[PDB]
Amino acid sequence: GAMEAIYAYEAQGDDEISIDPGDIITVIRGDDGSGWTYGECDGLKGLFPTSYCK
Repeated sequence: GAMEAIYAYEAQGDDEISIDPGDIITVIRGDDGSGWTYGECDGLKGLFPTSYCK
């Protein structure tokens, strides 16, 4: 499955990825209640905030 970024996020840690509006992000591990999804966009992989996407 995938998510589309609707807000920008700037990573704050080596395990996070920056996303920009319009990014299509493939979900690897969905949100487990933490507010973070683990996924990949054009091979960039890491955690990003679920609520910044749809």
